[PDB]
Amino acid sequence: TAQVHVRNSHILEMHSDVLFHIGLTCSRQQVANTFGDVKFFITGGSAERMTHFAQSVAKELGITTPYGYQLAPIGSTSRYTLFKVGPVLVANHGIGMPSISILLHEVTKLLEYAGAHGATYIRMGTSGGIGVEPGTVVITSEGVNNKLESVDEVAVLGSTVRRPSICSPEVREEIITAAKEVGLPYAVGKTLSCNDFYEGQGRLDGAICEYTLEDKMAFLQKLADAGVRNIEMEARLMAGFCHKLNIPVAVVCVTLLNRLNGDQVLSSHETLQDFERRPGAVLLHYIKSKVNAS
Amino acid sequence: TAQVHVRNSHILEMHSDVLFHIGLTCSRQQVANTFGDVKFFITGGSAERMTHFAQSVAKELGITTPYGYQLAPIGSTSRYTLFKVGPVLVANHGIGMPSISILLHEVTKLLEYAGAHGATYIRMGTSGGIGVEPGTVVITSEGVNNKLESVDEVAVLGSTVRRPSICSPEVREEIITAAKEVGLPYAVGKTLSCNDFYEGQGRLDGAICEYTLEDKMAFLQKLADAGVRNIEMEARLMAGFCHKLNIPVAVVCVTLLNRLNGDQVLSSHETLQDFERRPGAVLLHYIKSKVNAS
Repeated sequence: TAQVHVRNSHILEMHSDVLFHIGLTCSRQQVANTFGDVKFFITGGSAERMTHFAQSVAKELGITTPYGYQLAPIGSTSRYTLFKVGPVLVANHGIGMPSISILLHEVTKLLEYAGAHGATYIRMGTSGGIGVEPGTVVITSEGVNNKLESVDEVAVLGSTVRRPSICSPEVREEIITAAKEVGLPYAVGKTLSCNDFYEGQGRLDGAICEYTLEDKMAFLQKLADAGVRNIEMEARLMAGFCHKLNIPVAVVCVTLLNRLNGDQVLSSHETLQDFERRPGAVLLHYIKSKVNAS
Repeated sequence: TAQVHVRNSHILEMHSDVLFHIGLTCSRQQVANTFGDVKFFITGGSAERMTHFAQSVAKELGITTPYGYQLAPIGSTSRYTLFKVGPVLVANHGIGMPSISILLHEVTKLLEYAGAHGATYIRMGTSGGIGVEPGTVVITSEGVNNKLESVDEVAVLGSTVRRPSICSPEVREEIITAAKEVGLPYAVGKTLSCNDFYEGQGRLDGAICEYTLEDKMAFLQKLADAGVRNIEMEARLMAGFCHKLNIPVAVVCVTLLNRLNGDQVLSSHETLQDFERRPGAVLLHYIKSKVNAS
């Protein structure tokens, strides 16, 4: 219906394409037949997760088998580890915007060559919540920055303020997929996707602190009153790009606290451990349910 | 003589400070007795390049042993990975400025509590090389943004313009050691730190492209005329994170490319590896050339 468009012409005018960071080249693996069937991309923080989820989303549809399976397919940078289970492309992506833009840049063409039409790209990860007790899966509406507006900025030799819608109907299908289970609170809200974990995020335990709590309260509570329900680092970008690759994006991010009470956490180890496994638990069944019905 | 200064008041009024990305904490591992030695931090992107260096500095000073040493010292995230050999603290950072600031902020907490005075901090990586034959190890002067301005901008809930100079004493001592290793090009200059690998850099093979060749080399040629000799995406935050909290900064990068004449490279696979090892060979050289000199 619609296929992975890349607004790049000069790819046409190239004998051969190499994707440095994953370890992939063209005129070696055949993109059409290798990668053309994958209807869901899905990325996460650390190949300590997306490896697991590439085993779980293999468990749900039944691509599961007793042998040593789903061996990591991408390399070059040990930063990017990949798998391929069925139509699913489970791909970790490091920390923060620039890490996640490469993966998303070289996954776009990685599909375009494959010719992918139907591929949903969803970010699983973690975050901190504003106004949202621990364990709630704040799906993303837009990608705000530091001025509570739905725009990430992309210097290109110069400017480029790119929008960051998350993909309504898709979000509706994730929402309809954690309301089709009921075991965890699954609400929606805008995200402050930030570039500095310590100062950007309000926090009071970095190494360059020129504000207090009375003034981190203001911001956070201005994040809340402005639309923002969830704090992380990769997602504005991750909605600028996919909205301008004709690729439906979404972010699925357990909040690991409500920073209206603090800056470090309270529940013991076992509590964080289910929370942490809920974005995939809802992303993997959300997925099986698009593989059942397709 | 010169300790590691943390610019945070609330760090004193704190019971136990955890480091969420190193899994470290300060109420298990005695920082002083463990981490008081270190007088250099060395970093890069992948784990298989920093492990190669950490098992490399240990045979270059004469503390190596034949059993399974150099075992990873920080988990929680698999993204980051570090080993401590002698007075060296090697740690991978991954990609972007966002990742590298997370390693830097808790490290400089970890090194402050340790009472470490002397801890130079060094980066070692890859970069496209404006106006430099493939392989010249550009040693960074200043880390400028998209308008050639030696300032890095920080989000601080809406706030601070930090600078980005590399420590001039260690720069000399890292150019003063590879004409002590005279078998590899060793130039100095400025560098641009771009939050996005295609359009920030300005490359004709991504997905979201608005500019031609003619408009590509207009930008690189005017960055050359400024002092930019190479392009990677971690250094402006690395340069400024160091200057602030007092750290002596250096960025020692090989170039793979000359972007005035391409966006993809030309020489063999065996030609890049030896180029890919020109950061460490200078670094461990300049490390030992102090380790002996103390």
